[PDB]
Amino acid sequence: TLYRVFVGDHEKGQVTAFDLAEPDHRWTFPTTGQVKLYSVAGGAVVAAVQSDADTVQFIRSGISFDIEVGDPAAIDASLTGPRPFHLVEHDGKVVLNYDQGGYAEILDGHALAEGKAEPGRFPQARAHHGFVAPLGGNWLSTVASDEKVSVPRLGLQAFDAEGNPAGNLATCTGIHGEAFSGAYLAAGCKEGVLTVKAGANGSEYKLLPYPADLPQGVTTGTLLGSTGIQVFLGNYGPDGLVVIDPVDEPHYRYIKLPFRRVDFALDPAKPSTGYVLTEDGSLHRIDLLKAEIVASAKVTEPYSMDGHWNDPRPRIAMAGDEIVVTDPNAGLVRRIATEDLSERGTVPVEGKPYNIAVTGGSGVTH
Amino acid sequence: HEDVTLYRVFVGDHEKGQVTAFDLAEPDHRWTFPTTGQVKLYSVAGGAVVAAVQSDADTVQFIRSGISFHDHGDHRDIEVGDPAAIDASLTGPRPFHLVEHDGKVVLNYDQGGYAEILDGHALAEGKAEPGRFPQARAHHGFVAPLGGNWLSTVASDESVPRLGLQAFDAEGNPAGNLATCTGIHGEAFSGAYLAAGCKEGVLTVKAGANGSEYKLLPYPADLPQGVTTGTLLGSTGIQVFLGNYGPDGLVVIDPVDEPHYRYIKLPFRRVDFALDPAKPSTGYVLTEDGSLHRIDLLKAEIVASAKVTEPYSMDGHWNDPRPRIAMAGDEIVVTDPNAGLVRRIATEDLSERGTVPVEGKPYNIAVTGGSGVTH
Amino acid sequence: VTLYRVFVGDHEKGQVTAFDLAEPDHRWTFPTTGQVKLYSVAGGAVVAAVQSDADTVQFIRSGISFHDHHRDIEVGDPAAIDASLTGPRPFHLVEHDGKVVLNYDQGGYAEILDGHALAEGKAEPGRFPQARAHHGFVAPLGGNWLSTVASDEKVSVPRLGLQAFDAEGNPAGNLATCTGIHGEAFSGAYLAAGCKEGVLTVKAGANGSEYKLLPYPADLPQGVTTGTLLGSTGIQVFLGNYGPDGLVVIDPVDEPHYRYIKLPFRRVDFALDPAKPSTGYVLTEDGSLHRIDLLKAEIVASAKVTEPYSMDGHWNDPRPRIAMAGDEIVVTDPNAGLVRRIATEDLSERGTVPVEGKPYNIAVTGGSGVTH
Amino acid sequence: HEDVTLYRVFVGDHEKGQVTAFDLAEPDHRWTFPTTGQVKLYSVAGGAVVAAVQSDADTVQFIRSGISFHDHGDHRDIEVGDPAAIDASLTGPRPFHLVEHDGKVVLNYDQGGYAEILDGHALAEGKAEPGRFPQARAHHGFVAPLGGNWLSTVASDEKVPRLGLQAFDAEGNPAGNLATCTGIHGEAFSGAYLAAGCKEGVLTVKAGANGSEYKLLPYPADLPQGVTTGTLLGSTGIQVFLGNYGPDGLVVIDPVDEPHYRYIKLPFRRVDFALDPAKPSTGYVLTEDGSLHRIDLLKAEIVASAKVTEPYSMDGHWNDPRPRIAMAGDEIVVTDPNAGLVRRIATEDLSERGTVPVEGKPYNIAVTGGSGVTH
Ligand SMILES: [Zn+2]
Ligand SMILES: [Zn+2]
Ligand SMILES: [Zn+2]
Ligand SMILES: [Zn+2]
Ligand SMILES: [Zn+2]
Ligand SMILES: [Zn+2]
Ligand SMILES: [Zn+2]
Ligand SMILES: [Zn+2]
Repeated sequence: TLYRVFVGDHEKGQVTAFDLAEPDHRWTFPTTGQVKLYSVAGGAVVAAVQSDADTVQFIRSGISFDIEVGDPAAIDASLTGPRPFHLVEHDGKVVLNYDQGGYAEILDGHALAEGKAEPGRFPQARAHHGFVAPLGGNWLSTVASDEKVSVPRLGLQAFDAEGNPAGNLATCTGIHGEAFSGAYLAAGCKEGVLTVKAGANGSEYKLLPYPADLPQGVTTGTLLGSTGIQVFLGNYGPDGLVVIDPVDEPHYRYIKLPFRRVDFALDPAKPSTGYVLTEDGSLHRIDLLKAEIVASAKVTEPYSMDGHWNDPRPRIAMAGDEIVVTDPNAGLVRRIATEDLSERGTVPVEGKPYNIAVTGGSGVTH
Repeated sequence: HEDVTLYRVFVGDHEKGQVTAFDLAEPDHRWTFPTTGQVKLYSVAGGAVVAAVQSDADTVQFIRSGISFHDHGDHRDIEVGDPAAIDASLTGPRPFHLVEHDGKVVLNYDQGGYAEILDGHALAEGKAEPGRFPQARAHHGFVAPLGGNWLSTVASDESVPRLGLQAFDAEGNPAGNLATCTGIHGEAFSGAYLAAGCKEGVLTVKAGANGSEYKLLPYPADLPQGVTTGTLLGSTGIQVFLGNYGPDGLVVIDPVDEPHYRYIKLPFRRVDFALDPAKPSTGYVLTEDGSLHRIDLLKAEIVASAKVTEPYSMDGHWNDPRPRIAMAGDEIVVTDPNAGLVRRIATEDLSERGTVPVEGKPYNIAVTGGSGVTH
Repeated sequence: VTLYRVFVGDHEKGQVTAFDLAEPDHRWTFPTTGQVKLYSVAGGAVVAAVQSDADTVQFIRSGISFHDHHRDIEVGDPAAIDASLTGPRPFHLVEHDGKVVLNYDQGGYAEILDGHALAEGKAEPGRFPQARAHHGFVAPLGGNWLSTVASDEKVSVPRLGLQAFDAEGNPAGNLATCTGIHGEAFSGAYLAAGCKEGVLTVKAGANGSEYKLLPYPADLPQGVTTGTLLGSTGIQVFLGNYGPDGLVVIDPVDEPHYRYIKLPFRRVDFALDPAKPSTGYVLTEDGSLHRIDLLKAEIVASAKVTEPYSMDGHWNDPRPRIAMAGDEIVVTDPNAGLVRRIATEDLSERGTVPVEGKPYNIAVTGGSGVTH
Repeated sequence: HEDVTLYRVFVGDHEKGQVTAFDLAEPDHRWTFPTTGQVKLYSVAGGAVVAAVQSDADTVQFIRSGISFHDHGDHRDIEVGDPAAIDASLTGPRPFHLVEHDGKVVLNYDQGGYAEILDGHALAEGKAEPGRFPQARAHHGFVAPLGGNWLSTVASDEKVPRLGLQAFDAEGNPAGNLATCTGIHGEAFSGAYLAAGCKEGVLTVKAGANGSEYKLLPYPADLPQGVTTGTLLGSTGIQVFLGNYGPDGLVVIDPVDEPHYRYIKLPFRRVDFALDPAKPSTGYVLTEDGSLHRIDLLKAEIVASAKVTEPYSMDGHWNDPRPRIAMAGDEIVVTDPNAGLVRRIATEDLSERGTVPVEGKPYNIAVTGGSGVTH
């Protein structure tokens, strides 16, 4: 097996890649600005969205799945536009929201994997901080209000390729955050969590309103979907999580955090578990079956969640039986064992390592 | 539709039986309430009620804020009217420490051997008739609601020495064994925990399935010797306590994991402190040189300081006229008794945004209000 | 029980008089090789009597000891320690981190004693080597030994500054400039020392000694320096002289680092009040004692306690010396043959203690504790 | 007929009484001048003279530039020779702020209770003969020529608060009423206006037929509270001032039209700033992280940034060794005390075009010269 870690800097436009098992096998790729990294097209491509720099660039991992392995390589075709931000990949498509452009860009995943980045433009009625998700042959876009001044958002709506409605608007006030699991897309709302099921008889919309038992005045705005069981992990305020079952009641099981959340991830190698890093520097194992934190260990120094959302703070990603955690002030990436959260080693990375993504896995060569 | 923010500050005098209230952002909107004697002030019932404990004068009076928040509600409604006295007192021998939790306000009568229980919601609707909680003996203690029980301090048989803490029923019948906490003093809630200061360390109790779960956190041998934690604050945002440790120290207390204590050495002796609920990884401590310091609770260190008053030496009596601080959103309000004013300090950078004149020697302070929605 | 025991040296004879403050007829006399400068050491269990002119350092057991099990006090008669140190011109004494360190001005080394061993009656020193003999000091800090360092001028020895060493004199970092370095004290996290350029501060750091010079502000009187420092034990602040007729309250952390106090006459002696750490006391050459508010950096009360003792002439002429004993200041009065007791509360004279000779240097041991 | 450009930079040491001069484009053409103490440098008399005010050393000395320009109908001719000390010096108790206007150079003696008035032309021909302007009381102030009057700051009596600004004749006889400007500090000219910083806002004055015309620009309520403008630059292009507003803010101040204020939040605290006379509305500000930022004065925003020095925290005393900046045509020159150099930064793109080594810890800076004609 081969995991290749891709680490961004907090300030410089730079992506560092290294083989997890031999960090001396390393590469550097230049970018226009600060990167937020996404493993896409099955891990054959890393997308480096640079919101502040109106740019999106791509890097070949280049691990393709049998597994074929070569050195990573930049894709020179890039993308430019006004504040690309949220990236959604589903049904073989990568979709990029341009927050200050009022449109999204649709890329074919296979085409990216062969080094081509020629997008089709999806029009939106108004520019805003949104996303566009492929589902059931439609493009499900967030929809802003026409009310003037940060743009208020009304909900989610299915559209065709030309940006004409393919279904009615589903109310989801302030819609934010999205994930897929099983047959379901989920998105965070002021009223609860909106689910859409790609079903045999078409798309099924159902809002799951927040139960009265949940803390008041706070919402789910960030979602992860398990790849193994049909369940979502969402935040619920800065100091809580909800395990969300989209099918049966009760839809929500709340988990109280003792410090505020810095980042989290679900373990694709152990689909009934995830990890959450909190501002005291502790990484916690989440048992999705029990809906509780079941183990913790301090892995970084504290990083207060007070201040600005994009300040330098640790980011996490999964790589096999390890969690990789960037530590910007320490200039390094820490490797934590999923088995018992022991520290297996560190990897020096120059500068302030910030965002992170992982590609690869286990395969056959013959 | 407007988000409305409105903080109303309540200031007691060091000598006069007087509470001054004013709108923080509009200090000419102000009111004065007479009291029997020197007040110690507490915001209770979500800020709908200010309790004015007057220990030396054996009474507690209440003032309606009257800023109240109500859940419509996909959100929070704010209702604003003039403050107004509640005519109904509580009366007794030297009430002192006040505890609010699980919707109850509880007052300890140091010279009476009982505490009085008031319902928070009933106070906010203007009623102050308490239910009595009997104690085996009079002492300087407290009674805290927890897990359906009443956790009271307990005196010895011999200032009255105190043995520890114990869970009781409403009639004062024991609901569990005494938890040793010698000289028990100071208390606060954070996350799942009640904490109280002891001679041996800090006692924690959490509501458990078989009742309250007690655990003593012993003071490490590293800590300066001969001094203890006797005053505690609990964060409402994260699960952590801040206590003093001697006159010139603080401890950040983690109730869960080791290390339970992280010591912060203050450069001058402590006058007052407060935690910032709007920025829960931070607090503020005022020291006797007149400096206000921002506390990083996560790293347990002082991270910024500025001189905000003239010095107020900690030599002399604990109740001499000295500043008191309270939080009001993105400001700390600091009373300055000798100057006749309350100072407004920005939490962002510790700059002084302005001052508010208050007659006399403004002493104790409490804050009501916040942010909400109208219609 | 509270018990303060005063130790008074003579200006000429090698003699220390000890007496219980509350009953001065409970007294003892100890001979010494020569004129003493007295230091309360090992928490008050031991008095060190440095005799610079006589190449000797002798010790006297207090003997008041506190067994911080609140705190227990044990009281017995004071007693000489028979083991003494001898060497060329011992002078400045520093106590910190359980170590008492003596600088031999004409020996080019210092002697390190363990405070605990002294309190149990043993005086076996270790030798700290220096590059060159000079009037300096050696201070423990963060596992290192911060020694003053002389120049190679020829040949009073000019001094370059302060430098960290290990116990054998191997350098642990570069020398920090502090020209004519003189005076030292600890308060809070800081060591401070006086320089021509200002006051050098040093903190124990993760990677070793962390130096920071505070240069004298231009608003301060010119041509004069801080050469004598006291450090508070209850707050983090230093009191230094600044010239013969000024004081500076020194904040090692924030600006302003210096706050000047003009004295009405030149300074004879000063001390900080450990029982009231925001206050100190300064005696001026007119014979007045002044209370210093360290927080406000000002004199807040004055009273005449002795006849004048001009600061003209030699620095070691017979002059009053002061020390704290609970709620009193004790003031030697060499010409009157007395120790005067001054109440800190209101600076009135609570009494006198007649002593043989010309009482000069003074130190206080004891305090308050519990008995059973 | 030849267009010649030649800038001559003058740099003071932070410690030594020393001014270094060098031709910007050929730094090996350089000169050194001794002074009594630490200098603050001012280009005066069209750049023919550098004034070296030494506040701590109770001295002011002058250096002939000596690059001078001479009007020539269509254009200016440039005259170039070596610089040279002016032998006449001035002494007095703490000379500090210097104002030049209407051909007069005026120096405020902070601890003397007067200012000295010098004629620019006499200075340019090498004479330092001051005229006396008396003040009611010594203070940290300034005296500005305007409309035939002398506008002096005015202190209180007491025993120092400053009350405002007042117009006088040359004898110190009041020519108008006191204009309130509490704590008045900082001044600049732009167009018809003198401006000065106040606790209440920014005071502006224009020369009118009935004497000085005052109008205070009160700080808008939207601005951060409790902080002030105390340092002002006057634009030669649009008619606007650039002031600080707190340690980490700027305001573009329009004395004629609303909005009178446009606020700029700096990412770190301000070290120094300057306006670019080659452009109608561009300035430069150096912040404590070592970044130089280009300010668009009409949009009131930072439009470009680059790191130019190591960090120099604004913690500590204002007069500690820190970079200072000045304009030289299409470059900014930045002193770098720790690096021992002056850095040349291109205004077009903020790149480092070169450095010039200077002895010691280069601190304050002034620039003389420019573009002119030779025949
Ligand atoms: Zn195969
Ligand atoms: Zn977002
Ligand atoms: Zn509502
Ligand atoms: Zn109490
Ligand atoms: Zn005992
Ligand atoms: Zn000496
Ligand atoms: Zn010409
Ligand atoms: Zn000034």
